[PDB]
Amino acid sequence: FDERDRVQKKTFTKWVNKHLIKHWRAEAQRHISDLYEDLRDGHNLISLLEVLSGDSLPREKGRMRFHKLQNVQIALDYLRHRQVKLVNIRNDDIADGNPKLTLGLIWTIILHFQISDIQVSGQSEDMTAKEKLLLWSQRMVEGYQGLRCDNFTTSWRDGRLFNAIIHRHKPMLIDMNKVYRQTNLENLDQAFSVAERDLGVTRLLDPEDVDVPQPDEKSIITYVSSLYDAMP
Amino acid sequence: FDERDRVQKKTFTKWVNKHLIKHWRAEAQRHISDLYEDLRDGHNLISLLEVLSGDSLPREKGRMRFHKLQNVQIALDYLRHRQVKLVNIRNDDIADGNPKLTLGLIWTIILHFQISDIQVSGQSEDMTAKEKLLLWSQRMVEGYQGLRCDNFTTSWRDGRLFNAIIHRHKPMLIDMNKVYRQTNLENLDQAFSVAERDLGVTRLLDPEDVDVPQPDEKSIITYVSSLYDAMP
Repeated sequence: FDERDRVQKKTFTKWVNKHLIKHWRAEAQRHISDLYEDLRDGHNLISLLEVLSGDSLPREKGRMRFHKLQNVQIALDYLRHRQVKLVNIRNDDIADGNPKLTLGLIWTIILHFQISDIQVSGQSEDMTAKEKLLLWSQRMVEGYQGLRCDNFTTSWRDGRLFNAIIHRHKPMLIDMNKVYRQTNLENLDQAFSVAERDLGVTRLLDPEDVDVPQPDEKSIITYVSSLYDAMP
Repeated sequence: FDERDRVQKKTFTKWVNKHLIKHWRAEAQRHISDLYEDLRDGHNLISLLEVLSGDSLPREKGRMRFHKLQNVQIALDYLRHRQVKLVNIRNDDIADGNPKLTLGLIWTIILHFQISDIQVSGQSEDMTAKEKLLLWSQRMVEGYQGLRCDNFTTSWRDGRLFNAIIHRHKPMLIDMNKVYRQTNLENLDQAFSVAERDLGVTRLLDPEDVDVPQPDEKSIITYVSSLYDAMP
């Protein structure tokens, strides 16, 4: 048991749910309760992809295993036709609720549709999307006294970076002096509540899951990438 | 002027020189004095590729510009023929001694022949070569108290990671308690000396070029990759 897999699942669940409610068809606006059950018939996975891309996709409405395997295949074929690299995931794995491969698939979707469009001044061309986001993060908190961004895990635990990023962007929203004397939990909660109320950024993370010696990397990157998106 | 470019040139020169002396024809066992002069005629570049690949390659012996440009074309064609992504390099650039494009070429060679070989359990497959090497480095230093590997620059500055990677494989060679007590210069000297004496790892880096606020990334990745090769 690694608690980061729990956090990751929660974060991806909130991410998927944020998208499904934006669907234009009212019957597609569903809510994931358990990420390892509610994608098994492929319907929410096809809906997710319709919202992220703006395309319509075909789907089967029958209820046998054959229909679920096919809905999943439609989704994975869609992704393949957009040159996403899906390796070692087959339709049965998703239809059957395999935890690790379901998490792998959603990460693949987040990476392809949200993270891999990032553009930062000072970009090398051999830089990875992750590297570009870390560079963006480092540039955003450059003026600020105690602060370093070394990674997407431990650097973020104390909530100061999240606050500093939002401050840089709109100094009105954040009292930095106060950040320097508040606890981790207070700083995290303050940054997440401001980002949601004032920037439109869905709360993907709970402070209790970030204030931990080894936070889940993909969850942090997903949230940080969602802040980047909220800044013109 | 960025001092890292000086370090990178020095690192790459030592890396090229370590290979040229392993050529099977004695006449090809040459020594690079200045990397921006001594590849211009193409002979050393063809020899390097011969030793890294095991293949014999054609070569021109004349001394006009025509011969130099052709020797260089033979090398770059060989590389294209092996599906190496060269972009923005011609003939002329290497024959004229272009510093940036000469460094870029050698980096492309190091990356294709030495670094892209890495394998460690629990890779993704969307994972880049550098990401695999970083994962390896993170794993190798997991048991060690206050050590973290976040990148291939500032994490390596103090010499502790080099000393830990070696201790993990040969615990008798280094005293980790002395490591936490020493200066960066001592730690780096000791790790590179031990690596060379007992593990056959050529010293590509001098301590004073690593113990700096911003170490050259490609130089460190080159050396770390050399450490990986000298393990089981």
